[PDB]
Amino acid sequence: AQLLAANEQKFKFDPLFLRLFFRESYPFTTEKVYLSQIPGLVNMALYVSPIVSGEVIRSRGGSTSEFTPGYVKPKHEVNPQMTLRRLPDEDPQNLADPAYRRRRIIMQNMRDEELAIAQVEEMQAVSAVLKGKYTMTGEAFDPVEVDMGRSEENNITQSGGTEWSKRDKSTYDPTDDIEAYALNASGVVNIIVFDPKGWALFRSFKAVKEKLDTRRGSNSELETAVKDLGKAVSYKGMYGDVAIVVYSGQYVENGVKKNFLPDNTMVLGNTQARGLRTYGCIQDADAQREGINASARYPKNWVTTGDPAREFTMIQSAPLMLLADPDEFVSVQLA
Amino acid sequence: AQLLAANEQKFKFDPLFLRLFFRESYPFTTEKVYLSQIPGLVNMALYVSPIVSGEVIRSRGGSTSEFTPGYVKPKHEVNPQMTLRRLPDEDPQNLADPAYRRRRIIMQNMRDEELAIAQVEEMQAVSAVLKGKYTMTGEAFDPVEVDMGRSEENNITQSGGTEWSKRDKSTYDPTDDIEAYALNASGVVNIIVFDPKGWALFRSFKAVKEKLDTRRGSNSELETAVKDLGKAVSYKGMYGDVAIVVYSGQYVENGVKKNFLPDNTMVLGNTQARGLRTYGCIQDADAQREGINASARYPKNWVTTGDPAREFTMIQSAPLMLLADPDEFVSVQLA
Amino acid sequence: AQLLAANEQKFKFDPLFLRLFFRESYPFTTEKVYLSQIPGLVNMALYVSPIVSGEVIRSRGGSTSEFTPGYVKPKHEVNPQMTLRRLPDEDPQNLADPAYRRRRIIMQNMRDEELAIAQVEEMQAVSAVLKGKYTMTGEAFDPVEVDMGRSEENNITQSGGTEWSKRDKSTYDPTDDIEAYALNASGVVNIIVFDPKGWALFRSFKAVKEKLDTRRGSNSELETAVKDLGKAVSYKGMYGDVAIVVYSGQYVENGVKKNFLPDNTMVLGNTQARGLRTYGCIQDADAQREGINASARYPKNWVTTGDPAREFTMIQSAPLMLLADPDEFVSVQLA
Amino acid sequence: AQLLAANEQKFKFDPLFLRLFFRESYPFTTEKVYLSQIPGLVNMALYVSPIVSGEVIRSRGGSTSEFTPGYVKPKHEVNPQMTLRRLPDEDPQNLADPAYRRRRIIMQNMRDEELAIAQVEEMQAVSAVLKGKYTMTGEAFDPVEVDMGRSEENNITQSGGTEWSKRDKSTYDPTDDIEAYALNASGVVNIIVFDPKGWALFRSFKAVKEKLDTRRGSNSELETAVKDLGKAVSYKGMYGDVAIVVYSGQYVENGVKKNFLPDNTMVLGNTQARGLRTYGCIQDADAQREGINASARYPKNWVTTGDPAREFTMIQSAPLMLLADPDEFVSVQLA
Repeated sequence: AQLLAANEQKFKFDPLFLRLFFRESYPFTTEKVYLSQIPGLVNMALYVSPIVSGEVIRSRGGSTSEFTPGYVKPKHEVNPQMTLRRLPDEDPQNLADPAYRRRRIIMQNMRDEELAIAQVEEMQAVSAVLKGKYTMTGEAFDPVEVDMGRSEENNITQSGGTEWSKRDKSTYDPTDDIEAYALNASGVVNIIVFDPKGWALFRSFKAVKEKLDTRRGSNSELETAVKDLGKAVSYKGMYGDVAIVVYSGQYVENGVKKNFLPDNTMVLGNTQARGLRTYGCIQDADAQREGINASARYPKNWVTTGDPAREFTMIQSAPLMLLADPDEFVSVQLA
Repeated sequence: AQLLAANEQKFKFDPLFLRLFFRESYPFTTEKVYLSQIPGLVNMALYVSPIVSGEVIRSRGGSTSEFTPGYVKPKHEVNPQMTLRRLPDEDPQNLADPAYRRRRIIMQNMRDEELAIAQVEEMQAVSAVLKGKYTMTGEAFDPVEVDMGRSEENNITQSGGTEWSKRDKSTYDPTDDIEAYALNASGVVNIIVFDPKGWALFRSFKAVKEKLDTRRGSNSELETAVKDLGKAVSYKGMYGDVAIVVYSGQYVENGVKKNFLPDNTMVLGNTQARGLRTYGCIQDADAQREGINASARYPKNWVTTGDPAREFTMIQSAPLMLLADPDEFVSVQLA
Repeated sequence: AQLLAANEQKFKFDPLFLRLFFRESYPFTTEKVYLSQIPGLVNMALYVSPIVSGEVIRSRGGSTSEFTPGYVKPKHEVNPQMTLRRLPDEDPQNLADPAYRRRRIIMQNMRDEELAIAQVEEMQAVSAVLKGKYTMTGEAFDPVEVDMGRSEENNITQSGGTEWSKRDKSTYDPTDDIEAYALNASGVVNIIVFDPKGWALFRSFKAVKEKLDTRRGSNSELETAVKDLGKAVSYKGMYGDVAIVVYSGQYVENGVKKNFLPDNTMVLGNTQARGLRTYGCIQDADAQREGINASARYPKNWVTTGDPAREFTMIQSAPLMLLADPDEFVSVQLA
Repeated sequence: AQLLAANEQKFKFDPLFLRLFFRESYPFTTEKVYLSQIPGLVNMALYVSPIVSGEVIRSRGGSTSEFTPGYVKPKHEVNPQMTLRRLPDEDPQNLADPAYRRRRIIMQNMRDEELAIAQVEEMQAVSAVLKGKYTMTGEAFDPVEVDMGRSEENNITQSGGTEWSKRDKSTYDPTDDIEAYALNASGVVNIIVFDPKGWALFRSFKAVKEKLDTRRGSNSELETAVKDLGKAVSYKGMYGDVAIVVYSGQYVENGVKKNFLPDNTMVLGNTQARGLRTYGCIQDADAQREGINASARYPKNWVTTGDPAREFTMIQSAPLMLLADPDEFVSVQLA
């Protein structure tokens, strides 16, 4: 089999949601997840007298600090009969050799599984911060639930009483509503991510159009993040002070492609949230043997024999995408 | 006779279907096509507990997996009498040289080849997503049928009771019908590309002409494909949760021109639908001598004697365009 | 006289009707034009057996292929007695040199004369696409008609029925007319070039002025060439998916300026429509000595004797501007 | 322990007040602070005939001097159970070394307290321009009052018969009121920074927005100073010759957050009001041995034994934020 040095990818293609909010990462050197080792938040400076005395600042993790990592393994085989993807500038001559055949099919595999698992971290992250509730299920795996701690005030539903659809599209101005929903944000909002369907009814108001900024985009280096993964990510401009973005992310279910977000559901928050990327240990003999259990991903390959006389490649991971303050976002359930 | 390295075209102008749905390309080293050897989709990551070895991710093959490749292979003469388009001020002195003249004309002939063989791919693709049913038959070749796997739910007719022509252009709203049609689409729908005439009656609906968003700065990099194929693709604007495109493309048979699409039709579809570009082996006696059996196209310069004492240039290929999920679209014929 | 190589102009300033639609040039070595010699159209494909050899495909499509090239030859004398535009700070004493001044005026004489033949090409193009016929008559030259093949269903007059004049400029939407004239286009329309006063009444329409996307630097790249020769061409901007421009240039007759277009006229065209820049031959024995019988423009310098005791400079060329499709554009007589 | 020179911070993160009002800094070489040692302001010329030497100008400044600064001092442990944040593209090979990990942890700590220290002089300035009174209290602190010399008209609250909340939200013009507030400013008013909840009331008047120039780019230098504080500060627009800022930064007490400003409050001043940044001696026996008694901050690292057997990192300073003219700002408590 190919050795562990066969990890030559160094590509950062996380679709817009591991990049805007959870920029950091905290691998663990323990099987569970403890918030005690999390640095947490800074505190005051505590006015005190001169050198007469002095006391130590000690940072707690709160009360609940136990979590179960979302450990998972995708498996692939290296059957040297699979049809190779017709990449451009690819000579069939140096493809006839089975040596290149194998080393390319294994790598194409490698990519498709981190793509799948990356879809998975994004799915769990959006599940966590879409309403503050979060869950962990799967066949051949015990069901697990996790409470982020979101306040009831940050899950407003538009359907109740005053919707957005049955108002006048020419006079009803949504600045009042967006400000009334951004006041209870525990922080000034600057990212106003929309959904492909919900954006239409929001933009339908003509009062929106004129005030909208569209001159090339003038927010920040966020444009660089947007134009890279521009397929499911669309950028319009400025709402006068804040960024207007529509996310149309997709994930592959058993056999159906499904949107990342429910249609008429909006997210409101900051561009600099504090989001956790905790990981569990790599519960296997070899990684412990090289002591690399504290990592995001683990590739490894072998040839197993006897009943399955075939060769297999694994990726192991254990995410628990987490947010420090669930209340720096509000979920608008539009209708 | 000129060598096999006379294939310098680098023209990537597939007309709107190989580039939007059929981004996935696959040659074979075998005569026929075997559906089992396509890697297929990648499922989510389905979760497993870290106590048991996981389940092997395998591409599940369908009931029918063996079809007949679409061998098509035209040629042309290279009589050094053909006129030349005047390249701008590249030393017209060499135009007198027949050696440079034939060398110039061969690229033009091969470009004619490429544009001619592009059309068979797109007429196969349009048949695929208009019916999921495909017939490849012609003179000096046996009839061939490919049943892609479409269901009847994706071929509903506007003539089934109430028709848009048999409605009111002023008060009736066709949107509800649009979501009704997209219901049995087996996934996300964001392109409902119309016919050149099939939209003129659609736009007559009053609700349409304000609900459509004709403003620029539209959905995504999608519109760049419009700037490439600017001869037959118009982008009418945004319809909310879906884009609107009108395609007036035409293919040219022996002497006359014909539209690709019927007069009143539309398709319920996704921009992420995966399309297969499988290519059969080059059944050329020479080709096997160089191990070039696996490719997309195949040129050759050759000299004929005795009865047709001229020399020719040849292009051979075998497109058998296929779709992963035929039922991802819904073909509504309008009335 | 001067060397024949003294032709250093290379400052192509074709007035937007040779750089928009007539990018393709086709000089001949035959004194007449043979339209069947131009490649033109080539048909789709055939389904052939992989074994039996396919038949050669020929290049037909043109039946009438005979026309008379547009020969014109202006000329000028070189007497060193004119008044010269004193360029900034280059000639302290060089103005005294007769040869230097002679070469300067010869260069200036050329720079002056190419404008005349540019005007001829421009009127050829506009006479082609404003009414679909062509007439070619000049004193000391025979009259001759050129038939493009334009159908009358591209020469609709707005006066027919209810024109824009007896129409509301605040409530009525002229777009309905726009598609009411764009259906018979044989290709997607994105050029709607207007006349100054013709667009003036068009601009009066309200629906235009809220739909007129005037924002500069549009996604269209035609304006990159527009600012070059902007002396007589404006750029209105976008009208959704289409590009609106106004042209108001004038050709100089023997003593005055004259607008190319009749006041109330407008056009419908596609951004990449194919137009022919075919040129006739140089029926000059002196030119034919060097085998320059196939060229674009031909200079000459030579000293006259006996009756007009002077020195002359010849510029001779035979443009016979043609189109791939005569009915592709639609010319509507505004009202 | 670590050397004192290990002070690799180089970060300028002053929260909107030390970076705009208190640019000048004046450390003290004595334990207490004497206000009378500020440089002060200078008279006109003392016009004099050029025959006799004049009197020497001496600037003293203020009368009261005997103030005493607060002596906060954060101290922290470096217990190597710290789960290090996984730096991107960092090799886990260095993760093995305890020394590298310890150095990383201490550098993370230094940032931790440098965020912990900025807040105290932040609300020092907040209290400075809120009423001009400054009370500093706390356990083991001997609370001290500080009188900056403010008048009462600098603290007018809108509490009369008519308030911004209980009048017309359409016809009332807030200008006359804002100049009524800014007339007694002892200078040109330039900053009208808002508390977001108060701004919610302010923007309710439309007469704001038909004159609100919220163009991107405040003055081309304010954004050069405020973009770094992307979490707490926001810039609205121009009210003509003046700027509008909304600040919602929060200082966190032992367990919860709290906003710096009182909710329905706003303040008026100028961008050039000079503010003192006086600091005091660092009463560290080591500091006297290294001659650094006069400084802003002081790092330290040492290894204790026996009772708290650990090793600790230490910071201590003496902030007594001051403004030259307390009356240069007026505080309106909105209602």
